[PDB]
Amino acid sequence: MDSTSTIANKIEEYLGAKSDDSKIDELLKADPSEVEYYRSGGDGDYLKNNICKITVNHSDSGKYDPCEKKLPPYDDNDQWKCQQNSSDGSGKPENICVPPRRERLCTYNLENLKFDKIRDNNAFLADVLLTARNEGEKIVQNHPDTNSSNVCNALERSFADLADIIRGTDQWKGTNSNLEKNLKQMFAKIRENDKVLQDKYPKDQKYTKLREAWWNANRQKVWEVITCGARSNDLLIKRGWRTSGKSDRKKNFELCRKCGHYEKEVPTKLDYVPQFLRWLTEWIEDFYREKQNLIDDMERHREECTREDHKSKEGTSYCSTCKDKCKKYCECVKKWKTEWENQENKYKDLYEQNKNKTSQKNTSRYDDYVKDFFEKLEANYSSLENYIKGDPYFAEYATKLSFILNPSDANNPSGQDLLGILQENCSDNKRGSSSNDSCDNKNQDECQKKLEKVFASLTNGSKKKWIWKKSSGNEEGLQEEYANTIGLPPRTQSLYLGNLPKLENVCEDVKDINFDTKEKFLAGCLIVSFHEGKNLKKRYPQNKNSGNKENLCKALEYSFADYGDLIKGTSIWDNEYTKDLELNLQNNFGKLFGKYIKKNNTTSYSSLDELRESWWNTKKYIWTAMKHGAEMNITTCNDIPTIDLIPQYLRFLQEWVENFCEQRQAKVKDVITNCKSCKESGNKCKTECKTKCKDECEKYKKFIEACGTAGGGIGTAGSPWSKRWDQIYKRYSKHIEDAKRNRKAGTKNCGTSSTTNAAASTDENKCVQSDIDSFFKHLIDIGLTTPSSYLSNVLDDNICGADKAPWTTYTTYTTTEKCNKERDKSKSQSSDTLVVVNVPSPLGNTPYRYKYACQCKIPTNEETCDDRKEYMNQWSCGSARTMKRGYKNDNYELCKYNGVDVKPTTVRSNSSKLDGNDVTFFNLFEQWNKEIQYQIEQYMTNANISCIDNCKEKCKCYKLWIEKINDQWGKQKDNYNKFRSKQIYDANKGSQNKKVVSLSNFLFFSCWEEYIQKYFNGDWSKIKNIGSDTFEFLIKKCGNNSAHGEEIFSEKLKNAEKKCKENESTDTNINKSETSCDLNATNYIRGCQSKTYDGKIFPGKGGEKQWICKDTIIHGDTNGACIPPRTQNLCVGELWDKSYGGRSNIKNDTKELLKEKIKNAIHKETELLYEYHDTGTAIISKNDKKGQKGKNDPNGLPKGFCHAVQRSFIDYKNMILGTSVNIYEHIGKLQEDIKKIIEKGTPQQKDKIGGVGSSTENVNAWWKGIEREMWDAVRCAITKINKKNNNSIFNGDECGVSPPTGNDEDQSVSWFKEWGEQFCIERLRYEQNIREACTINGKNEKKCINSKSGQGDKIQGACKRKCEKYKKYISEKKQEWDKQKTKYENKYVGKSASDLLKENYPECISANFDFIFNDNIEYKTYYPYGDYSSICSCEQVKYYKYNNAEKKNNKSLCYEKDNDMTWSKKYIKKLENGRSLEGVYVPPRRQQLCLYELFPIIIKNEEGMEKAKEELLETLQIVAEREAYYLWKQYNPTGKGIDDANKKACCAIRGSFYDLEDIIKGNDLVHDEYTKYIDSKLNEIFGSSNTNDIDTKRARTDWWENETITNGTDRKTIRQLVWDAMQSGVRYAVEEKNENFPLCMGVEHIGIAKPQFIRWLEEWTNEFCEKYTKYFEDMKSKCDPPKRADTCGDNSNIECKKACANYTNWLNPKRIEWNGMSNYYNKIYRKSNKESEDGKDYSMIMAPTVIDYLNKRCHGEINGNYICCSCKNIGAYNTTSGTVNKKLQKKETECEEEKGPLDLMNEVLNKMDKKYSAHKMKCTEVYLEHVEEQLNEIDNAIKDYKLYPLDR
Repeated sequence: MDSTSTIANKIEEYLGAKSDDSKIDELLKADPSEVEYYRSGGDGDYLKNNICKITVNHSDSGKYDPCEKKLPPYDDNDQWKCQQNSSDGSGKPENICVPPRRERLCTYNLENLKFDKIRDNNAFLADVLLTARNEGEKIVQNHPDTNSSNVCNALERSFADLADIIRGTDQWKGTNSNLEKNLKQMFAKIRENDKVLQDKYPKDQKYTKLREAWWNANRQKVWEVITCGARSNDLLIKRGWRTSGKSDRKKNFELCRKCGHYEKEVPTKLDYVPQFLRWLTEWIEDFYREKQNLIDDMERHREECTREDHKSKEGTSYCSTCKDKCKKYCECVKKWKTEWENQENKYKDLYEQNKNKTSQKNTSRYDDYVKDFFEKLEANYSSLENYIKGDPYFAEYATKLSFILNPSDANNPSGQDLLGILQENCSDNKRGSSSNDSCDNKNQDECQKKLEKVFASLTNGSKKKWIWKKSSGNEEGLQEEYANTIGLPPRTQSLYLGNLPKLENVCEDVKDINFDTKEKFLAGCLIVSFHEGKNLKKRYPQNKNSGNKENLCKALEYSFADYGDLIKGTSIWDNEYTKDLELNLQNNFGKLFGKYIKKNNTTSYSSLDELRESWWNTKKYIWTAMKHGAEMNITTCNDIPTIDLIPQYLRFLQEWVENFCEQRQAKVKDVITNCKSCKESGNKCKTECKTKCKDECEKYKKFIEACGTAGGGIGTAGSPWSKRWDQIYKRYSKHIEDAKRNRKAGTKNCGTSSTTNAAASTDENKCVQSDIDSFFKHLIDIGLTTPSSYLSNVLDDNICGADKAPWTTYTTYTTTEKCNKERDKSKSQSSDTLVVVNVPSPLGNTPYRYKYACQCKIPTNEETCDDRKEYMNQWSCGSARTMKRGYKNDNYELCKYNGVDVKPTTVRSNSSKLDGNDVTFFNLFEQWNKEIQYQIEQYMTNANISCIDNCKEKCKCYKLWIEKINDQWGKQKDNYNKFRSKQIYDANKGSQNKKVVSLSNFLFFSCWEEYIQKYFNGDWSKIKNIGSDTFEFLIKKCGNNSAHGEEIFSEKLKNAEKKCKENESTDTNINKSETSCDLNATNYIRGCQSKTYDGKIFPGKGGEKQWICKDTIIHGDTNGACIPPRTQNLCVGELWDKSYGGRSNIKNDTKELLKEKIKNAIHKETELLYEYHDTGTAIISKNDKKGQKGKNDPNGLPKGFCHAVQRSFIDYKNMILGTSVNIYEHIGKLQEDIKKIIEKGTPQQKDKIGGVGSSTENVNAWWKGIEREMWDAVRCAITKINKKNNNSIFNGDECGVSPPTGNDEDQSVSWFKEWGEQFCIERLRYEQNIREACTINGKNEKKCINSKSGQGDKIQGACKRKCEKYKKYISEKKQEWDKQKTKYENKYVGKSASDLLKENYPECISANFDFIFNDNIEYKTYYPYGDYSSICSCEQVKYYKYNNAEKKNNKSLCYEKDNDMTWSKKYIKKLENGRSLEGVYVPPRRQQLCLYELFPIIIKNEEGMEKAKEELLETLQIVAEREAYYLWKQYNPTGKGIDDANKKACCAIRGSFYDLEDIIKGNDLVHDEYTKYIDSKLNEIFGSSNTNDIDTKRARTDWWENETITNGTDRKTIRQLVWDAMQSGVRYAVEEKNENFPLCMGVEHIGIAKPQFIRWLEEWTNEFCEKYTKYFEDMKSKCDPPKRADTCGDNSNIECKKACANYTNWLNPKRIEWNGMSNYYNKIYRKSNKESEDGKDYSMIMAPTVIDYLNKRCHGEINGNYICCSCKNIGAYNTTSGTVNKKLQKKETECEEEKGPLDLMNEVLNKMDKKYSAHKMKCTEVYLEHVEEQLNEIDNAIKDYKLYPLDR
């Protein structure tokens, strides 16, 4: 044993392992993890995520694969002249017989491997990976053999060839020789530069000895790369003996006889032998195997005798015809056999030179490694291990040699084809099943025959725990891809066939091979099926069933499907018998049915797997045998179950969930029976338990939370239900992701944003491909994206338990970790280790609704609100969300926020200033002020809308937190009272700071600062305090001057009303007396006989009035809105008159006279409006262009009198009161005559009291309550007018009992609304005219509006007459509208003109005011006719490529992207099925996204479908190009950083691309003025609206994704076209800047789009991190004390003020935004389409908390692709992992891990982290000084705004 050598077979693994001698191989192994492989489109992260999916995109695309030899395919085959010749030197026609041994490798097209920049191991191994992947694909996919036990040997041969190429030992080398010397020299020169990292001290550099170490170091990587493409049925290592072998060794892992693909270690140790000798197997073994196959396979028996009938052809005639007509002309083809059997023996005939050591006629290259065979094989003993004798397979072809004699006998005797198609419908659910399913195949060739119903025959001859364990490494388990994922059922591991190592052991009576024919094989399979049925009959009945068969039928179905998967080879689980039964099955199915395997290159069978799948699809006989086997039979309960087509993982999931549900029902029945209070769970709180019902709840909790042994039921393995469910969810989401990223599937209808696919393969209409990926793809688009939804769909109903606990919902609780093992000792590891929050679907520790019904007592009204989560909890210790800690004393009541611990440490403080706890109180209080103001504003408007639809949740979850927030405001004001009391010392010292300024004053500052921050771009712009005329609203919102901020909360809490109430209500009273109005003879009114302001009534036209805009001489400056023509022609009655200048007819009378005058005036004007709208003479009344007869409103009576009478009432009201802009007849005299002449001395008496003083402020406040006396008259008139025209049969009503609405207080807004409605109606009429003009002059001859060139197809009068009037109308209306929108926005603030107009009138939905009245000269140039330019300007919009006379500058353009916009929650979609309140925020980049080009085409293509798609595609491409160009212009030149700017710009462009894709697919979360109409019209176009909404969305998604456009350049989908357009825009920007094209954005493949909310969240996180870093660095550079003192330093205490103010102002709204984002995430994560709040799925989100998800995403460094966010030292301190290691004290490190200090996200927003705690005091005091100064400024500003009473 002392003569051990180093040959590395089985014993040199631990003794001879000298590879890892020094720390060099660890860095020598190649890890291709560098981002952006060249500029062709490679990426490191894609390769790291999966090594098996490497493509040619890692270098120049489409032009790399070995052996660039240009042999053209379809003219010749096997024609080469390369090697040598002697007589025909011109070429090499035929001088050597090259075998097809290596010529069949992936060696055909485009080995253009010459490019440079390959410098390191990352770039070095890329070509090796490409070669390995390509050779594996070529050797596996199209393999002419019958898929026998030779694919492993073929892959081994390919790997040996690759190893020889790398080592250079290969002898037959072609064009790769130039690289081989290049690798030996260039890659030597580029790898020897790092002399520090390598120990090449011996001369010279040890090139070979270092490259061999490099290859040994990366031995594994190339192994899994080359084996990536192989199928799981490889079954490597030829030794197939059952659980043993001729070379018995120790137990290491499950190498028997599989698990090499996932082994992560080399299985083939035969490559470590000296490779010089290793190369003999290439010559001999391949010929041996091929000849052994040739001699035996084509034996076609003697069935071609042509006895029954004469046959012209026999299929194979080898001896019957040819050898009878002649002797050997057709059979004597074996001549290559003294190199095989007559050319064989040129291998081992070198024994002539005996005893042969030193070779003198060879080369000297250190041949000591090959000197072994000098004596080892010639004249030495051959007594060694079994690797030479016994282990190799040398006699397996019926060998009967008698080379040895053994007289002793002490051993006992041993003891062309059809291919049908089917569309059987799977029903994997019990609900309505709104969709269907399908399958394929069926053979009708591989079967029994006929004459079914064969029965009888008999007498042919305890793992009961779920193996949820790692992969089968020793005896049992699952597959490597399925390890610890789903768990193996006991029935599945105890099924009969899985226990049989070979199929030939089916029958005990016969003990030899019996499967030689198809029927013979099927007979054994049927025997196995019958045995399984009998075994299940023995097992299940009759203990778990009450005489029925549902359990028995379920077990038979599951076992039937498991047999199907096992015989198909798609089994996901393994035992000791499996992987040998599979090998025997494959050997049988290769020996039998081998002829049908012909379709290797294109009915026949493509491969062996499809053949086996087809055989199994011939399953009715097997199912009938299984069914008849046990007791099911016939005449007791009588089709084929569809359970088998469902994937085995899903079947295992359903079985495990059914087991868990049965156990849960057993454990919850007692809980339901007992936990009732007296007879129901909710009743009496006292003695809720009858005696001790808590024991049942304790049992349930123990069952749920056990570790599999402390009370838990059968199932799992030492792990909780929660852990097992999490593993299941992870595996299921991985399957969903793989299906979505798959390329091949059947016919489906994609309708999800997170989907991409090019081709869908199927042969039948509306059929899925029946594969696992296709089945998961079909699972997608009907929901079912999560296990919760899938199980909710497939489960029966009440099997989950007596309590209805649907799997869709999620219930959260808190629990202690398993008590068997304590993490890192006990009593000091952490607090959360004992308390961890869990959130599964109804796996909670309580039976769903009995969270509070259990453990006695009933849920209080306070905690029911928390359960409903309608009003979330934010603060803890005395709050807007319940609970309080006190105490009523001096110090100190603080409103602590949830989840963050308040730190009262006063060590941060200094002397003579505020205390640390007071500063923390101030910060907490200002945050509380902001958040509570926001929440009151949000929740004050909801009211839940009733009815429809205690009285809802306004008694609970409302009117409770109102009182409790009143209490919280009282607490906060009491605490601030103590805070302000600190002026006993500092008030005189710092007069006048008040130490500090009072609470009401601070609230005033807070609201003013809130206004300034939004409307003046930051609080730092408070110097620009000129608010123009927005003060009135602002002083209304903030109170007149200071010392009234307390009143702000007083009002904001006293207005918590207007609902509940309710009460009953008081409705309904009666109308107001009295009708009368029968005196139609109202005399004549000199004012107006007819309001002919919109022309005259037919007959006769003319006299149209015009909108009196501002700057009119009669109204002075007129800063208000325009005067309506109806108001201009208003029927004043007998009050005002003309012909005498200003005449007041009613001058000496009282108001008693004018009620009759106003009454008959409104009567006549209303009766005219009833006639002014029947004839359509009013602009508001007239709709479309036919008139009011052909086109009429639906509401029973002409549209435009209810609004007209409302406007008349409003303008009469302001006529009495005094309008903002007096109209025409100087209304005021009425406003100073019955308090002067007709407003004169009424009702206040003229008798003065006191005297001159206190006499001029008691008279001017009376006329506000006298205006109500006219609405009754209006009601009487409007009811009376409709009731004379009884000529047609109808009653007098506008649209039924519907009355005119109220809220008639607003007047200028009413005028604006009237103007907007009239403008929209006129625009619709003009649009109809333009469409008519575009349809006319265009006939069947395809004429185009009579256009000639000219300068293209321009209009010259056909539709120009119709469109120029529209153009001038838009011009004048823009003139009127830019002067009204500004006034309305300044008056109301926060309400845009469009968001006011659109909802009040349906006709405004088609108008985008921003685009129509865009203020841009480029807009005027490119859109001469406004939004209808595309209809009129018919130039056939056409997106031009990057080159060949591009037209971008001459094309339509927009403005540059804004850089400092704020996140806004406006324009969020209003989801149907209300109370779906989204808390999301639109990114600035998305809300500034330019899509203005779409809108004209969107308007144009309303009619004329099948033409919209081309125009839409073109405009989308040009928009994407311009968007990429402007985003690059916004990002890249702002700092010329080569990497940061480029990567940030590319990430932003990818985000914009994904947002555009979501807009197209309809998954966008924003409905602004643009995208709302874009989505509406896209829905109208796609599907033509004749389908449903889901169908429309699916059509849109399919159109975006599939290859829809037919182009002459390959088959590029619309998504690819848009990405290419964005790339072209980036190229334009780069060329303009004269830079280099970015390394990223060169990717042709764009990844799967994450959900829009998640992308927005990641963008928000990245922006927040960058802004936080910038602002904190500014603060640390400025607010930190100077190095040369402060008083005498370079600072003036001003730049620190600026930095602190900027930081606080930026951080204040970010907390609210993050709170909203987290609130939405906590309700959206881990949800599918059917359960998420929105329709889109979120199954890819696997993270309990948003912070954890961000840590999983933001931990790394941004690269430009996929990774779009990063965090550096945010929050905590400038140090990342790692500082302290837990290994040195107690294993292991359990964080785990922090992954960047992003967990401080919640704490930093409360200004509580250490980084801000360093500068909190100075920032706070500076903020307070700023507060005082700006109150001074604002008060002075208001006093100056008073202005008027000073001088003239």
